[PDB]
Amino acid sequence: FQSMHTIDVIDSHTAGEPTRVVLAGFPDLGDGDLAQCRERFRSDFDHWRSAIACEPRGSDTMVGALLLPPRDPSACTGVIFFNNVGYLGMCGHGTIGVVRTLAELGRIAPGQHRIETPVGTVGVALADDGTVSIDNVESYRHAAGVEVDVPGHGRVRGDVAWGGNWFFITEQAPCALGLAQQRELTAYTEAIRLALEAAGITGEAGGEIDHIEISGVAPDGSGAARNFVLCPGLAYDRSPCGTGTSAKLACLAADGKLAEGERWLQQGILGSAFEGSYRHSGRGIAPRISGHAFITARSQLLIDPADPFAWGIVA
Amino acid sequence: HTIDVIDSHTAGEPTRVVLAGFPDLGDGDLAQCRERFRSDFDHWRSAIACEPRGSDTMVGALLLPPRDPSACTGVIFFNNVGYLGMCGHGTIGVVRTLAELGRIAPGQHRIETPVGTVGVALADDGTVSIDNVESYRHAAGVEVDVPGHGRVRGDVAWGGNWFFITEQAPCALGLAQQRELTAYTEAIRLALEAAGITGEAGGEIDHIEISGVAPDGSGAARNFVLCPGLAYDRSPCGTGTSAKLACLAADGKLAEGERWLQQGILGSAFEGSYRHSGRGIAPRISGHAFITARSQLLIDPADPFAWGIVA
Ligand SMILES: [Cl-]
Repeated sequence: FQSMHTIDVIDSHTAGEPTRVVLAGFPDLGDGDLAQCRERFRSDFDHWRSAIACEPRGSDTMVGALLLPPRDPSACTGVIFFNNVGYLGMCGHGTIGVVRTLAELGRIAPGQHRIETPVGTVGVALADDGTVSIDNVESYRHAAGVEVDVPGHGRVRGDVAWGGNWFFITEQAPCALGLAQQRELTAYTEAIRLALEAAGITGEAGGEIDHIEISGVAPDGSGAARNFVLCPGLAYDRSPCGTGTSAKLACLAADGKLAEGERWLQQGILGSAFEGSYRHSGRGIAPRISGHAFITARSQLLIDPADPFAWGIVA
Repeated sequence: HTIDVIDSHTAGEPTRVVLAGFPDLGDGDLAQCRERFRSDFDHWRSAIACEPRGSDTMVGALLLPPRDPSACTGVIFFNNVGYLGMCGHGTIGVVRTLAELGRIAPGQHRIETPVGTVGVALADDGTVSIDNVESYRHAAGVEVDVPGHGRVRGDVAWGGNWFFITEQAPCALGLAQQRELTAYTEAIRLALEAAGITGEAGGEIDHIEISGVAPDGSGAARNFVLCPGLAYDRSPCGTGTSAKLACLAADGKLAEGERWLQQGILGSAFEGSYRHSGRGIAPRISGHAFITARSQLLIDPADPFAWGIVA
């Protein structure tokens, strides 16, 4: 491989959900702020996003994390997150991945740090055992006990809540919450999403409810909390979902079922788990989400100019 | 644990070739080695081919010394559910990987699998040709009622896997239509099962092929293939293209030696041809692979998914 563009990346996952941290070989995006860099990326280097995050090198679940020098001097790195369709702002699981990646590279040590994104700087903490805690945006419940009739299923009740995204959170599912049921769970949650849209059920100020969360239990009779989360691309979250867990904490807090400072353990569909807690803040809560990430590969992505899909498979 | 791998794709369908770091499987025949991999080292299959490192589309290709001294390598192919025998797109990937590593040069070569040695040829321009197993049509004009689409007619054919092959498509054959095409072909599969329609000896028909045309008005042949785990093949599908050649042959639509150009859902293409063989045909399939990454897989003992995510 001498004929090929090389991109150095470290892959990890955060409770099952993958992050690809880009270390070297990426074109320079200029000396503007991170949002200016994100727009330069979008306008002039979009083929690089697809090369890294779309098939065949990436997938529908992959988030890329491009490291850049921080412009906020209180931050240990800047980052731009992206995926197989476009560019993100903040990304919880990806931030946990970035933190653990930097730690494994020897670039940061345990303690408090900050991560700068195009839409602001996120506070994080790295524990001696590698646990990463992140501060989620303020979360709250917009409506409780909303009912929608779901074709092929029946009446479904849930809460509408903001965790940094809009969620409909229901306790009802037509099967066990396990990986073996993902296709059925995906179809069911997609039907809920469509039914909500058709019924005109939205978040505040007409916000589209584009995340669906089933808040149930692990199917081992333990009664442990487990969720399933359908993300906007019709892909399920392999992790317990930071924003979705934060939205759940907001509902627990509003119902008086979880106290300030009290720990909440949330499994996701794979049985991996996040820890959540909150402090009361305004009309809602300030959530703190803790999770683990593990490095899965160190790679040189190789881009062969003769490859018809050199820059990724794109419809 | 560190595992050295080279990732490639063949017409869009990925292969992960394992070069170093994999446990020794012992000195028996390759089929014994595969059985030892299955019984004693199955966590390594999932670590390499399941999420988070792998995917529903990923085939792993473990290189090991051949027992056939005329072969340039032995290989065991596997995926996120189990073990394979032969693998067309994977073999194209292995050949191009060996070539890019400088271990073989253009010309004829042989690749030993647990179920036989496969003859291959690497052209100067990088095209790899492989011999597919004998292929034949089992049943012509099989038909199922598919909710929402009425009656769907097709052939049941063997290309190394069982295929139902229909010319009936519900929409254009493009990547933008993959969800719709997946739903349609899944419904076909379920209807065949419900009806008790099988291949020879009750063989489950677990691959569904739409044989149609490109949506760009070119008239070019293009397919969509649903694989057993309900993922579509990103490539034109070697065994599925071979099964198509067998039907063309049986209907006298393709002559021995005549080239057949087959696009898959992404518009990438394989070339097929055949010569007659017993009740069927001996197909030859050609395509291209490109290297996409060189990687060290890293397995952290503390990682709950160290050895992959498994149902
Ligand atoms: Cl409002």
